[PDB]
Amino acid sequence: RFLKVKNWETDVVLTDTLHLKSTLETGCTEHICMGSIVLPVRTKDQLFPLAKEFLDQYYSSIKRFGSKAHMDRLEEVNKEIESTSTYQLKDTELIYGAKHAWRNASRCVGRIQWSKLQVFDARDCTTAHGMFNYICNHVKYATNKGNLRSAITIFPQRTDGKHDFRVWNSQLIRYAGYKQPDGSTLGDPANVQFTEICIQQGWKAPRGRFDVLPLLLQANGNDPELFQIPPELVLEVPIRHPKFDWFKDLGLKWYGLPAVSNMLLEIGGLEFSACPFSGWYMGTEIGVRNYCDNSRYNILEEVAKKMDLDMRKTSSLWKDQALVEINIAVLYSFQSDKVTIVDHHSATESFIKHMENEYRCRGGCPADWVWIVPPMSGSITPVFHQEMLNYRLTPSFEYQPDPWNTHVWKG
Amino acid sequence: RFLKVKNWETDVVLTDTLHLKSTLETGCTEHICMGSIVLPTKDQLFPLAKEFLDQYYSSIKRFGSKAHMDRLEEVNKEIESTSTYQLKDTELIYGAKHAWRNASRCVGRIQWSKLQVFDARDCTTAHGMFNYICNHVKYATNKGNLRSAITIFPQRTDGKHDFRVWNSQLIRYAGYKQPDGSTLGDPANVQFTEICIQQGWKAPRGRFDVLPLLLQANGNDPELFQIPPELVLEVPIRHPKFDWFKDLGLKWYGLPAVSNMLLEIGGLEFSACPFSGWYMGTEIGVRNYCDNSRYNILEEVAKKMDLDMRKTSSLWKDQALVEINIAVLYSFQSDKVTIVDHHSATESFIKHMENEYRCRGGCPADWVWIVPPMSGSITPVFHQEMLNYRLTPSFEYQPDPWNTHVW
Ligand code: HEM
Ligand code: HEM
Ligand SMILES: CNCc1cccc(OCc2ccc3ccc(N)nc3c2)c1
Ligand SMILES: CNCc1cccc(OCc2ccc3ccc(N)nc3c2)c1
Ligand SMILES: C[C@H](O)[C@H](O)[C@H]1CNc2nc(N)[nH]c(=O)c2N1
Ligand SMILES: C[C@H](O)[C@H](O)[C@H]1CNc2nc(N)[nH]c(=O)c2N1
Ligand SMILES: [Zn+2]
Repeated sequence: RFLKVKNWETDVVLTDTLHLKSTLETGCTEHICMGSIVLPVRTKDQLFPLAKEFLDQYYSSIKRFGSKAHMDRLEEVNKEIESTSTYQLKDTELIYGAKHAWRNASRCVGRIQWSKLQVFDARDCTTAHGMFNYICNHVKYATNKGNLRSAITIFPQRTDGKHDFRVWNSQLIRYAGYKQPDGSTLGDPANVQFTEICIQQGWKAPRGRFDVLPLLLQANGNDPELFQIPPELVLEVPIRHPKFDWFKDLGLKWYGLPAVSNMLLEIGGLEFSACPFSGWYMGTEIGVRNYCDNSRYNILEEVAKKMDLDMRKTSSLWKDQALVEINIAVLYSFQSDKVTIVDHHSATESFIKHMENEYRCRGGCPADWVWIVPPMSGSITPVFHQEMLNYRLTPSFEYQPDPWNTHVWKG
Repeated sequence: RFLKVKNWETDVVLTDTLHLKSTLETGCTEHICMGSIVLPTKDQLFPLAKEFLDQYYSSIKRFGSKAHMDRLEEVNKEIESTSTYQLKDTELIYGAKHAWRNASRCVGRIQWSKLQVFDARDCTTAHGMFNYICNHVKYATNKGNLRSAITIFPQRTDGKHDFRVWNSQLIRYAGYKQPDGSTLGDPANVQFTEICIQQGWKAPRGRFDVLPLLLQANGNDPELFQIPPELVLEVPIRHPKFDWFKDLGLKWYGLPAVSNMLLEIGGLEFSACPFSGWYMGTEIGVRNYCDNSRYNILEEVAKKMDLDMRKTSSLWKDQALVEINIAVLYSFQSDKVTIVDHHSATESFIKHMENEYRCRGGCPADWVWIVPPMSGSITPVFHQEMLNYRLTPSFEYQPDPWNTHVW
């Protein structure tokens, strides 16, 4: 069964055959669409077919489907599963898996880069200190003095779910958030809960507006431990505006390396609960969401005052105006410091090309319109006018519950 | 089976039971979501009638009453007899208001109950239709103090006697393809502008020519009619800081009056039911003016502002897009023509959502359409989880008449 998507700006029609290889559920039914819903210990019983499907995929990709190497590998995995209840991926399979998980991430606009991913195998890691070391190396390699390089570090896979490796931080580098007695928030409100945990775990908080959070690291199902990323490894960028000289006085900065660390990587049925990965920022992530979301730094007001906009009526579009200047400032600051960033026009334009290439070479490209379209200026980017089809392929990146809600404390 | 939606800005969680009433299909499946896809007999009829009458009589607190049962009996008999049936005025008004109430893509639904319904089911000719439409336009315009309205033409019989308004809106600008390769006026209307000419229209070949009406009564061939200019309220577009803006020669009409949809009530089909409300600023400034496949004026506006259009990263398009949208709102408000900005409208919709969750058990909503085409995440709807599902009465898309007309 074939499915067509239409770009309403170009009338380019594309045909999806890849959605047929999809197994996992969407949340949607014939009677309801959950397209805008944010989020809608395993036995041998289901493991081998999941392993087999992955290995069929891998061996097709390397043009060896049906080969003796293919068959022997299938046999070998089967035996290891029934003997040990799990299996180990080869390095080749791991690398292939991680890249394909990124390729399959329907909410990621940056996927044109998917084949250039540096995979760090951390499956020999055993302790939190070991995790700290690997992560430091990840940060140094990925940052590369501002010339950012996509990377992922993969810690050991889940066994019984009682020995999980987890990075408790949602991103490797994030700023602290502190709730004040007067109800106000100092720093990043998104991080208040996590900041509190760190403080409780013994972190001495400087209590500033931009304190880089410590790493909270869990190895082998043990209680997490605190570590401080060496500051010389944390690249930051002062935010100024090219024409507005007062903008620097807002005292804003951001870190250069977006490195998501709370997701779960699924490959051939194996679960990698600690797999921190990094790319580089699209400007709007910082300039629209991180600064201008009301539940975040929320600086639209102060920026608007300083611009002397008519803030009396919303129909002056003072919010829109201030939002653009902040986003201009973010891009300017990063470019000026030679730190890799991409604007939402460039990234969406690249995504469309990538998407079309994926349709031709792969039979489709699953894409979540709700997340692909940038959070400002939607319809003046070409993704807005692009019909997309959303469905789930493995290998994949999945959400997982926050470890503090599930963890069994050792003491 | 009882579904929750969360607002991630406020943590407010609403619970949806209304979705369980849904009948029609979304296009999505368990394996694939089609949320961003633009277009996904007597025995059929009586359950459809029943369902509607059931909800109508429940709405007036007379569910399971003599009046209810009688009407059910009467309609059942009339279906058995006539192979169709007619709505009571009360049912017609209720049905139309609820079609709007159910329009999951409409951000303006907080106004749903205040719809003026014009029953035009006595209409027999295109001239008649023209008269009715002129009355609608005049009433809804109200000298700039716009009032929502719908005019309902006779329901489908055997699909050979269809009433249709061939225009997609009662008021739209013509589009012409030049030999020069470009396009003058509105590119979206190039084909319809052609069919007007093919049918006998005399285009002024301008840039903002109000298109004539193309009216089809009783399945007959469509006829042309020129809306009295005095009934077409237009707004010259000027910027409250940039005096050069007026030299762009831009204007827009005050009355958005969608005329190409199909109204379904109780299984009955109204192929001709033009309706109108008032504009959200972005509809004109973002989509109509700055869409590449539309007036596409971003380039020229940017130049006039002397922005560094060398690199996308200067965000010059974004800057121009804002000012353009400032100007649209400024012009309408100055001329006292009703308009709403995307902030006010989205805020209103959140309140309406909460009202509906509170008083109806939910509110079908298509995030992809509700979130405005600029400044998305600084409007409250962006952070609002929504559930999309189809309820009846409803407005539906329908094929363009020319692709279908048995001439
Ligand atoms: C290299 C430059 C990259 C750019 C510019 C980019 C861009 C983005 C953006 C803007 C989002 C939406 C984030 C949000 O609004 O919350 C996103 C989501 C996502 N990205 Fe990428 N990305 C890049 C690299 C990567 C890499 C290297 C990976 C993994 C190896 C990845 C995997 C994902 C996943 C799984 C999501 C969905 C997150 C979720 O479900 O909440 N991306 N990306
Ligand atoms: C009174 C003020 C109103 C406002 C501000 C408003 C706003 C909007 C907007 C912005 C859209 C998106 C349209 C687009 O991007 O093309 C829309 C769609 C829609 N509106 Fe409303 N509207 C109003 C009144 C009405 C009325 C009176 C009706 C019917 C009686 C209606 C029915 C619909 C329907 C069916 C759609 C979806 C059409 C489609 O699927 O393309 N609206 N509305
Ligand atoms: C539930 N949504 C919030 C949430 C929770 C957990 C991870 C996450 O990731 C967003 C994300 C993921 C990967 C990215 C890679 C690069 C980049 N510039 N941004 C990126 C942003 C987002
Ligand atoms: C599918 N998009 C094109 C298309 C086809 C058919 C109807 C339609 O109408 C959109 C629409 C409908 C009703 C509206 C009422 C008020 C308003 N300001 N805009 C409105 C916009 C739009
Ligand atoms: C409710 C809604 O689904 C939610 O706010 C989503 C919308 N689209 C998004 N898109 C991106 N890229 N990132 C996000 O966090 C969100 N949030
Ligand atoms: C491809 C995509 O579905 C298309 O551009 C949609 C997206 N959202 C929209 N939203 C509104 N309000 N109006 C539209 O015409 C569209 N078009
Ligand atoms: Zn869906």
